[PDB]
Amino acid sequence: VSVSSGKNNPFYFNSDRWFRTLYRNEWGHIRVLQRFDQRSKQMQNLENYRVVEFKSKPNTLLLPHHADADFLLVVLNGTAVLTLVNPDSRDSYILEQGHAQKIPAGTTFFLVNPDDNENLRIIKLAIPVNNPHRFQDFFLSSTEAQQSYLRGFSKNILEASFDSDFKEINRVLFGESREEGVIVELKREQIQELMKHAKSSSRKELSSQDEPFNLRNSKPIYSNKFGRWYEMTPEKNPQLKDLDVFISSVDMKEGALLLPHYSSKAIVIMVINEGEAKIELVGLSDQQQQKQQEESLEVQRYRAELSEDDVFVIPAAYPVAINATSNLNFFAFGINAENNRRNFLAGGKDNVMSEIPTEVLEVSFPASGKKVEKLIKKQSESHFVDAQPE
Amino acid sequence: EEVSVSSGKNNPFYFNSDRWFRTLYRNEWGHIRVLQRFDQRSKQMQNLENYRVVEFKSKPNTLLLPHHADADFLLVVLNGTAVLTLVNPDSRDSYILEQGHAQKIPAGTTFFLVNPDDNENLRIIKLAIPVNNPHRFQDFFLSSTEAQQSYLRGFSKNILEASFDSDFKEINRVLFGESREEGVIVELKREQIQELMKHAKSSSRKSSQDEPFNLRNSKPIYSNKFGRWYEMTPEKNPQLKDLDVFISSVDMKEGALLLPHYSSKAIVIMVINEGEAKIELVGLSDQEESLEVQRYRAELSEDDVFVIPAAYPVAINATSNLNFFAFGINAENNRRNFLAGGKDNVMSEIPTEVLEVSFPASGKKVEKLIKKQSESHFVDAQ
Amino acid sequence: VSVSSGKNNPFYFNSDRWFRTLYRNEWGHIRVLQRFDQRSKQMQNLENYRVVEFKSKPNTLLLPHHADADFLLVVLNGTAVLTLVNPDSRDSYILEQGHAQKIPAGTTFFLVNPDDNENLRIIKLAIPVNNPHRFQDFFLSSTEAQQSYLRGFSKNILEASFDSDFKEINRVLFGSREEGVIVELKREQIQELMKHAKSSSRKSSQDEPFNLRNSKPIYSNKFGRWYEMTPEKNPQLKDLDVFISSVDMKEGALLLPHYSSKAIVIMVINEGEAKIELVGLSDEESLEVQRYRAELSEDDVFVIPAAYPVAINATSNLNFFAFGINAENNRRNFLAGGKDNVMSEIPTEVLEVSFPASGKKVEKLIKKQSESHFVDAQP
Ligand SMILES: [Ca+2]
Ligand SMILES: [Ca+2]
Ligand SMILES: [Ca+2]
Ligand SMILES: [Ca+2]
Repeated sequence: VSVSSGKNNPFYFNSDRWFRTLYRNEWGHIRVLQRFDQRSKQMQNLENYRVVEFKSKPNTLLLPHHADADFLLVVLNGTAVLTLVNPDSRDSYILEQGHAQKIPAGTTFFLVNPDDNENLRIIKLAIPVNNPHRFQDFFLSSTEAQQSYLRGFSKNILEASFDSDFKEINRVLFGESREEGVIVELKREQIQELMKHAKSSSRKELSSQDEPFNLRNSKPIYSNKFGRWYEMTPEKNPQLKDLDVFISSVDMKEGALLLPHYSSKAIVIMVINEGEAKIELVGLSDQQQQKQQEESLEVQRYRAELSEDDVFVIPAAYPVAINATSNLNFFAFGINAENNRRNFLAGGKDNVMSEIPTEVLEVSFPASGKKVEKLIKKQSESHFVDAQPE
Repeated sequence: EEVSVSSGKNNPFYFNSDRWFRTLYRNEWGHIRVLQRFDQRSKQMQNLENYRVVEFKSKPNTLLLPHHADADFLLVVLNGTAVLTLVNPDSRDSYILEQGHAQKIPAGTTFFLVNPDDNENLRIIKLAIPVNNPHRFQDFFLSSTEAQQSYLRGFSKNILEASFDSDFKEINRVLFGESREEGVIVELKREQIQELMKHAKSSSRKSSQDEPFNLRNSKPIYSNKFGRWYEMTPEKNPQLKDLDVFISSVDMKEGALLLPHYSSKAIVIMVINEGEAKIELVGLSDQEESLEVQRYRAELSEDDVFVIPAAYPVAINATSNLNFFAFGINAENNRRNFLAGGKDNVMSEIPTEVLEVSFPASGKKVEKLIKKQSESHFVDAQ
Repeated sequence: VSVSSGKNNPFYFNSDRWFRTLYRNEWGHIRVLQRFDQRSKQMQNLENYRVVEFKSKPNTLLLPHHADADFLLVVLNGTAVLTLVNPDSRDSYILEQGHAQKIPAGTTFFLVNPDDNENLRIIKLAIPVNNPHRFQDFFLSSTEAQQSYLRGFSKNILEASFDSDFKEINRVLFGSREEGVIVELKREQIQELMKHAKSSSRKSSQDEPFNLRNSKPIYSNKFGRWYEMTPEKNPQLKDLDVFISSVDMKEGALLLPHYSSKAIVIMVINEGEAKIELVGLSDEESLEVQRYRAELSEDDVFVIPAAYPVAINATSNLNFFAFGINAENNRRNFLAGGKDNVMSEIPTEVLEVSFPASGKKVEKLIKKQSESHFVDAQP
């Protein structure tokens, strides 16, 4: 009580405990995070959002498929070549680390990790269309791990559609063996035959509801010797505006502390790219269970040690702080993002406490307003400060 | 390797008209039926929970009495002709809606509907979006008949006397009836029908949120010897944009096959206007999971409803001349992806190198097969 | 003729029974109405809305805090100084009776009743962000009634954050602190907090408070007056898709039977008493007219589902306020009277078959009432 951690902290999603494997072989894997809403009523409004983590070895290819869900794809580490196959055309995009791209629901696509000696790590925000809680991947490919969805149609339908005998269709499309799974390893020669065509990093990508964007290609919103914060919002990008989601990429050096702060209205889903950190989230809980009886809220403390691939949810308005125990970088999706205001609770810049008039501070706290202000102005830095460990 | 097959009553996406419709009202002049809730039959249709489907049918020279509902309506005339009159607080507007024409009736709008034809029945399908309870709506009839009391009767005598500035005896005799019609659908004399056509606005030209529209009044998006597809999207109509819904009207001749395809993001609710057809919908099952392909099939007939979840491949074989209508939910920017033929075929956009590893045969042999069918959209079912 | 009244009327919320106390001391109280959706499926779409009532004595201050919910604040009685504290600025506004203002979710704010003698009464529509059904107030202050949320952080985090040893942090911020979240201030302190506040100006701002009565009433006669502001006239209202109504009625006046086409209405009695009659349908699908009646008094809340006919008889001079949810293009259809009467727009031939009497007779009855919207109804 008063201090929840582990399974007692519903906002912490340990990567080795809360991810479900959709597919996995020796060339990579796809895992989906368990539902947010099933763990806490305080995440009920994240019910139509799922998080997917993808990782593949060098020279790999995720076979063509589409899903009944909108995807906001982000490359955490490595390089990827995303190809959107449309009914009458196709577009390839080279997505370097930090780049993101929206993939409308039902868009057939495939992507490759063109790197010869580096893995590819991607995180995707998924918004299911048919059932708000779950989506399904439809693979067109026919492998030992799955049958092409085309096999879903009867012989008569297939023959008339392809204008050929089923024996042939079956031999060519369903089965000259076939691949093991949806993730296959290609040779350098196979890559260039279509990769060298893809579109590399664009200029000011944040201007097309179809072109990928790099939130790192912008002036950090916060930046000092302890950390830097890059962020792209609905106000800055079309794809983001449609999803009403903002994206953040935060770098923090060992021993840095991201000061206590809260987002006014955005619900934040963060993922550790690399590094380790200690996080503290502050919530409230009513100890009075008799509805028609006076409420009685007590401060609740939710903590966790975050590591690579871990996911943590910061409900809107909940104060939070992060102490980087090693060089760190985390990414975050801000849901209900439009006009979000990040309120810091210490330091110089963006400190909402410093905007409170002296007289109000005086009655709000034990000490005089003068003394409260003296304490407030003690910290010389803003946003990120020295965690002063040991 | 034979995929699992679910047919007829085992197919949650198929709604046989004689099994899944609940009668809201019926008499010798017509009937109103509401379809069973989508979300209750499958979690894969959970996002259709805010949508109800209503089928209305009435005999020649009939009138559906004035009423309003706590639901937005997208009314479509499948067969026959209708005169829809929207009564507002300060005015009224009558519109002639011929077969294929549609019109949105904002929630709470008092209205009445007439089948002005002397011989043809009127068949209508309506998409309903409830306001108070997301799952259901209620019709508030202002009329007083043997089948129902006016909602005005819900007020007390004193309130009514003060409101109408009349003794209750007069209010009662005039509006409640302490002779009244049998039900909410009545037969009018041919002479009365004409007495209500003088202000009926006939079909016009091309984009108002008030007046009705005709989706079949544009070049079909797909058209050939085997069939044609008419479609109006939210991008082409404000009423449709407000609802984020598109409407389709498809004609297919006997023996025609609507090629395997899927809608990228739209959830489709189709209804058979006339004719018969076989349909196959492809879904999937549930390391942790090995998504297996399932075939949801059914024999479709008049008035039947079938739901095609977004992104699920589907194909239709018309066994007799056929026409069906469809409502596309979550319509904005929907992309129809065909899986065969020489037009809109997403498979023909996949580079050979990818095909090479995506299927057993070589990329060369896959392309060969893909180009075999030179026809597009609709082909001979052979 | 089944009538569901008082305690059995799910749409009626007696203020003396359905409000839960969130905070209360000798200086004021904050109460939240129980959830609408748990009372009836007919109010299921009101599940993302909560109603809060606030009352405080003269010269009082509601301490700095924020909530994970959008608030649409309305001053029913008195005057308030609302100060919104942002990350890098603050804005203070004077809100007189009848004025309203939206407080975006998570905005830290404090509220003062600057009057030296009068109390302050406010009602707020709340739209929760994390749990659609409930929100929580995060008080930054440290009082006997609640500790600052800053105390939720570990000593090491607070020490590094403020660059001070915990001893001093604790004595300054946590620890003589006030008893509760509503405190009485000295007249001198109150004056300092109101002198720089922006007074009520003229005419449509994204942040500025607005007065729904600073416009011509949409309905007005000897017996009643109705002011209304729609999303089509104010950006804050447009963002919420909510309209706000404020109507005055003389004792004995009757607001004629009518219905809102698509808006779900949540009304709150400001002052006075009235008898309300709501008409529903208790459910082929043989529907039956259901009568929902109630005697309303100050602070009571009553919900009128969209499209449901309703009538209100004032039994004393009365004023009520109302929030209209799903407001865009709502059309209020009256069922009697000389204006906005939907019945008067139905053709004779249709009336002829819709009712027992002849069309001309029905029409005769319809035009009997010369008054519009409000009429005198005294027994
Ligand atoms: Ca003090
Ligand atoms: Ca006729
Ligand atoms: Ca092959
Ligand atoms: Ca009659």
